[PDB]
Amino acid sequence: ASMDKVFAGYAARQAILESTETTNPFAKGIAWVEGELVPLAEARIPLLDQGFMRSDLTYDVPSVWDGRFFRLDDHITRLEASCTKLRLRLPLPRDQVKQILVEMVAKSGIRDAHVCLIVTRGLKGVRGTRPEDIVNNLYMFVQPYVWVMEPDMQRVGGSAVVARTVRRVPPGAIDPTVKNLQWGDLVRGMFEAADRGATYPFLTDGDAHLTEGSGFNIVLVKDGVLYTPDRGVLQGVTRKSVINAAEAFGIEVRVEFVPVELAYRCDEIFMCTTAGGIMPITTLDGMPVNGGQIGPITKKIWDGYWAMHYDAAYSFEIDYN
Amino acid sequence: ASMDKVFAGYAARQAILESTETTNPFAKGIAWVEGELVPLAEARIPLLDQGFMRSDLTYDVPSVWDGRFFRLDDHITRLEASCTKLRLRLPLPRDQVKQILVEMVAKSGIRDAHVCLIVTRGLKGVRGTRPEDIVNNLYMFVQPYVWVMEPDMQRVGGSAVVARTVRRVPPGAIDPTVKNLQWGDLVRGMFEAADRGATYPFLTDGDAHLTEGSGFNIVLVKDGVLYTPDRGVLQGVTRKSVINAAEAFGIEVRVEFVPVELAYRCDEIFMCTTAGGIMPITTLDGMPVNGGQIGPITKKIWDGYWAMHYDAAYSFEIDYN
Repeated sequence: ASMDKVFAGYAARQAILESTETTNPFAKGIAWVEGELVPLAEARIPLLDQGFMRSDLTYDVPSVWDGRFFRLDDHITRLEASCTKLRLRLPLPRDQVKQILVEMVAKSGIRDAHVCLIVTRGLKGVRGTRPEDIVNNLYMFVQPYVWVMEPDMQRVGGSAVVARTVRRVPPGAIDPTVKNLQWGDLVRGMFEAADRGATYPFLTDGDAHLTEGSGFNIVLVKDGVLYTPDRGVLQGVTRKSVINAAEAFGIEVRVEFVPVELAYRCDEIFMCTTAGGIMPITTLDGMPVNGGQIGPITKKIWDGYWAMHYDAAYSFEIDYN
Repeated sequence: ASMDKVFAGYAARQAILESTETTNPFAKGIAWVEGELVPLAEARIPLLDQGFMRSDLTYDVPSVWDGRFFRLDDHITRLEASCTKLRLRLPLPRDQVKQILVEMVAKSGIRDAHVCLIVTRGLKGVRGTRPEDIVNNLYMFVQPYVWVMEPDMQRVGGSAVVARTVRRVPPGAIDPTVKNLQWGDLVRGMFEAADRGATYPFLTDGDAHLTEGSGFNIVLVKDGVLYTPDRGVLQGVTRKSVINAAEAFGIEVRVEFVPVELAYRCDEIFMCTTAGGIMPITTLDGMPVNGGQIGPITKKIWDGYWAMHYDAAYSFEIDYN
């Protein structure tokens, strides 16, 4: 139903944005460093920031679609929860943060965007420093919307592998409910998928069950029911939205341990993430997924997810003036 | 034997270094960014460097002691091996890198230094980018020598706990032989140690065997034999030096699986790392280690390690001009 209109609207807005790149220095993105706004490519951070020297940070990425922020409060709440888990504190009041983000989006002119917030430990690390001398740092940026699966590929589905050379970092080492930039396993998964002639890695928990991939959650569909891992993964806002849509449609969702074998016996597969939305998978380990076409439940969820971007309960319009 | 002389020499050189800070802007450290040398506190990197945005990097840290580089070639070789494991290439030829590092140390005037080299994926990530479009980035810096255990604590020994709230990232998720800045588990360990009234965390593999801690390897001594984990840890150059010293002294070193129980029954414990050297642990989980005094084999290894800093087989003198 909705792919043609959603993608044609994006293409039209994107053509306007691209036409402005020689006159609007923020059309390729804008960043906030130390209270100053700069073109994204020009943004620089201290080499000794502990977000670099120990990846001692969390981040979150709400999005803007067609000039409407999508579930912004959910993302800021998750960022605050991640900060609490790491003993960080968002460095400005949350209402001020939201005001800055809206200002940045409006100044950029970007209708479709990813809006990244990063909170780091600061210039002084946990080791040795008296806890009262720790001052956490905040970096924020707006960039043109990033696609983990491009629109043309979403029309046919992508190719995934269950990774065999790497598995997901377990929660008792690094908590995956804290969105983080320690991607060592996820980068290994991306290289493995490419080495195997595929694009997307699905990582196991190291114990014969599925977790997530390189920046996305995994959903399996079998006999009219959605299955998605509970433990070992980020609790995605896209996944939350999939659950809202499934509930509205009367489709059961099981958020539980998902055995690896189910990926080989299921009727449909899709990935979900803010950077791309609902991303069908139609080849797994080199084999068609149940015939190789995008499935009917995936299509219903796809349309429902994008409709939520216009529902006032999940989105709001930004004033670009 | 050697602690007084080693630490008095360092204290004397530190007083000289501090006296140069008002006339040498590099005396507090110097960094190399994009071929330019800048005072360390002023060094900045692009916000979108994938070393920041995905911790997609490796690093290595040779040191200078009393104006002598210690095992520099071993560290550059390990950096190149880590780069190979991550599909990264050191940006400059290794002989040019060494010449730059010596130049930077000389300009700083620092005689006791840590010298950090970082190789990142660059401005374009693994995902999506044509492999030929990837250009890796190099950052280097010299800083005054950093102590994981300060000199006066090395005199009496430190307190450790076997961590119970976190375990080490396993090798099939992130390879710990690649020195890396993805410290999520190690930072959790440091907070746990502090919460439990100790200074250092020892992390298990979760499977009842010891690995390493927050920036150091772990050595247990029992009945005249040293034991240190093989799998799950960085193959430290300090640990290598401990092995060289032990072999010279006729002390057996077993690099093998070390059950957690051995830490509670052993005669001595020490940590080892380039940022501090040989670091005795005299309480574990609140209990004195075999009486709570620094042990005789620890002291022999301590003295042997520092002697190797003046042996031409392991070191060379920098010309500071």
